[PDB]
Amino acid sequence: SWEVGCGAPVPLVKCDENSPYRTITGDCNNRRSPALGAANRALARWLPAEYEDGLALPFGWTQRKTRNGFRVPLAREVSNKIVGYLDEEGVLDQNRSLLFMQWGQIVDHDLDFAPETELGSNEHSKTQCEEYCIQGDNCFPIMFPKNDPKLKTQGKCMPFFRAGFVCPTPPYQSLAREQINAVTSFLDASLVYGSEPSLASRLRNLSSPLGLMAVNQEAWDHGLAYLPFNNKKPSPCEFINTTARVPCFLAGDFRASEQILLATAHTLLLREHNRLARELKKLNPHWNGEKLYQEARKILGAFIQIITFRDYLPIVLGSEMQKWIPPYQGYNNSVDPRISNVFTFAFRFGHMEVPSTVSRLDENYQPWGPEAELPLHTLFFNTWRIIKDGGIDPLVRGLLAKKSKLMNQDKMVTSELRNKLFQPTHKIHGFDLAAINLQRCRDHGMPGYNSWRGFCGLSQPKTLKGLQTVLKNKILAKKLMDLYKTPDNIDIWIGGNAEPMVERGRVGPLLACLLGRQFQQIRDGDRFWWENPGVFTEKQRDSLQKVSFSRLICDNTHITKVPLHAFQANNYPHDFVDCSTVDKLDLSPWASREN
Ligand code: HEM
Ligand SMILES: *[C@@H]1O[C@H](CO)[C@@H](O[C@@H]2O[C@H](CO)[C@@H](O[C@H]3O[C@H](CO)[C@@H](O)[C@H](O)[C@@H]3O)[C@H](O)[C@H]2NC(C)=O)[C@H](O)[C@H]1NC(C)=O
Ligand SMILES: *[C@@H]1O[C@H](CO)[C@@H](O[C@@H]2O[C@H](CO)[C@@H](O[C@H]3O[C@H](CO)[C@@H](O)[C@H](O)[C@@H]3O)[C@H](O)[C@H]2NC(C)=O)[C@H](O)[C@H]1NC(C)=O
Ligand SMILES: *[C@@H]1O[C@H](CO)[C@@H](O[C@@H]2O[C@H](CO)[C@@H](O)[C@H](O)[C@H]2NC(C)=O)[C@H](O)[C@H]1NC(C)=O
Ligand SMILES: *[C@@H]1O[C@H](CO)[C@@H](O[C@@H]2O[C@H](CO)[C@@H](O)[C@H](O)[C@H]2NC(C)=O)[C@H](O)[C@H]1NC(C)=O
Ligand SMILES: N=NC(=O)c1ccncc1
Ligand SMILES: [Ca+2]
Repeated sequence: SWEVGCGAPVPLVKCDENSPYRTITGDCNNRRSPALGAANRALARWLPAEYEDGLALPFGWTQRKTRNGFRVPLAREVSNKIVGYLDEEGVLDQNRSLLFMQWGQIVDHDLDFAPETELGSNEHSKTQCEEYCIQGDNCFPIMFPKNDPKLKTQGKCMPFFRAGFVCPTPPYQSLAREQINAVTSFLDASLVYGSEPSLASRLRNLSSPLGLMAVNQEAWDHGLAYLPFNNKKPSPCEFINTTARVPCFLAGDFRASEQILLATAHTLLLREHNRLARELKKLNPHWNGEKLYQEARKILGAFIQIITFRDYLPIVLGSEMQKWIPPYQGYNNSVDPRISNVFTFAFRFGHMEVPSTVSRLDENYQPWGPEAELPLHTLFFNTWRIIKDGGIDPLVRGLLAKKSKLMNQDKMVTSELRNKLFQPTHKIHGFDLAAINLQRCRDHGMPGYNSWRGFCGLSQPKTLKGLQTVLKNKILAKKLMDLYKTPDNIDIWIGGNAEPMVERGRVGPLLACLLGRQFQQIRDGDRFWWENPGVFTEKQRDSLQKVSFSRLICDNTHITKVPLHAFQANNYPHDFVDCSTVDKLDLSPWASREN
């Protein structure tokens, strides 16, 4: 115990220390310990991993081996019995726009990514797993329980591959298994710019010396830009409609095209960067290209952090916000800014907020066309609807005018995700996000629910009666007990999300604690936190608290009526105001004079 050694995946760089800009890999943020918070390093472990063989074999891997005496139940069985429901009526969040959910997915994607293992392009293991479901090495399939309707239709399992791990990737040995975070821990807009110098460069337009991001050349959205198309074939975006042949978008983060709405938001940010850059060029004619890139980049980062901490978190945590995130006192170099392995599962509460359908609205916020409301599942890796069916304006209005889904103990995840999820790799619209989340909890060797309740100083129920009290639900507590036999065994993903919500928030006591700590840490340990004295100027900071997502919309679409508070539920037209009634980000404080 104490390694500090093991680390084949660098890639290492030299630190400048007087550079006023963040590296792209996240390196050099912390001067004493320069790799803290960098992309491609192990996720942090707040608690010792809990694997079946104590090292890397996940629970449920070996049939004959129990966990605390009992067999862990199949991911899908838990999915079938606890997580799914049929009635979408009455399910929407009365005070959260659809944007509430989509911002979460953006933030989370800026902070973490544990990609799956490769070791296979020109591979049969990709197929010895999909076709016959043989568990082995990195294939760790999700078996269907008896009486599951996907048996008669899909096969005997859903292919699933274990997450990538530090040092090698290969067979391997030694210490406990640690998963990789392929992105930077700092809230630094890494999802727009990339986390590798390799990708960050491809993304840029180095033809023009104006510091812009490369835009699409085959198509436009009323003279406005779109993200470039990705080079790679086979592309999944052209697969869902072999006819329209539209590839996925190339963006800072690889998951950008996962669903039409996420792609949309990515477009807004790409656009704000370029707009920000042509404006800086206008007041500092003399600045060079990189100067424009970095400074534009720097602003957008500050923007993502403000919206997130000022607008978003307080309605996620509710009354529990001040208790985990006291006000900012300044940079603290003794804080571990690394994303913990558990945070990547607690932040998945967002999955219970995804509604079953997506809408496009017209200028008066009316159904745009005859097939205006689409089932969420026709939108996974759907790029052609944007390019070939209206642009993003119709979708952005839907973001502002529709509601998020409200987590609900009797109605957790929509069937659009629990039964019809499309994986970029396989061919069917038949995966189960819920089962995958659970299978991945085990892949990552996460401690049980009660381990996490103790961590947060919350009571730990040992009995049915005990758990009814904490969940405030007899039916749920029961279902759960029958499957897991002991609360010690409840997987944290479902454990945390089953708890009733906190006052004015959207997650419970356990999740609030986990989320709260993480964010406190990425703020306090981020040398480039926007409020950190010296990072920006007093006059610059003053201009930055006037940013709002509403404005972002005005400056980058042709939408003219927007809500003043985009995250709460807004009705058209009473709640919407004209874009000219809205605080603009004044860039005058970024002007630079010679003598
Ligand atoms: C329609 C919207 C969404 C889709 C289709 C979707 C789908 C997925 C899929 C397929 C995974 C990978 C699961 C695995 O292999 O472990 C994933 C991961 C994840 N989702 Fe989403 N998701 C959506 C929305 C959201 C939202 C709103 C949030 C949070 C507010 C969220 C948080 C996460 C997080 C934190 C992960 C783990 C990231 C990592 O690997 O580090 N997701 N999602
Ligand atoms: C729907 O959600 C809204 C936000 O979740 C909620 O209103 C929010 O309540 C907060 C309480 O802190 C208010 O914040 C500001 O309140 C005073 C003025 O009363 C200001 O001087 C302070 O700056 C303080 O930050 C807001 O009025 C509001 N949040 C925002 C900015 O939108 C609604 O009440 C919810 N709807 C219902 C009826 O449940
Ligand atoms: C695959 O992508 C196709 C488009 O890329 C899509 O079809 C398109 O959408 C409809 C067909 O249902 C047509 O749109 C409208 O065209 C005129 C108005 O401009 C109307 O007269 C038509 O009635 C229709 O409403 C497009 O012409 C059509 N585009 C093409 C080239 O076919 C397919 O539906 C997609 N298929 C799948 C499986 O999603
Ligand atoms: C990189 O930047 C250059 C220069 O701004 C872009 O060239 C412009 O392209 C737009 C859109 O096609 C046209 O209005 C002009 O023909 C060009 N203007 C200038 C200033 O030359 C180029 O399209 C960008 N390339 C990428 C991949 O984004
Ligand atoms: C920076 O963060 C550290 C660690 O998070 C804080 O250190 C605490 O110091 C107190 C003494 O005041 C000790 O009792 C604790 O052991 C430390 N807490 C923890 C959880 O590590 C410290 O509060 C911060 N530094 C400053 C001065 O702001
Ligand atoms: N269907 N898969 C994805 O690529 C993905 C999309 C969003 N978040 C994580 C993974
Ligand atoms: Ca980041």
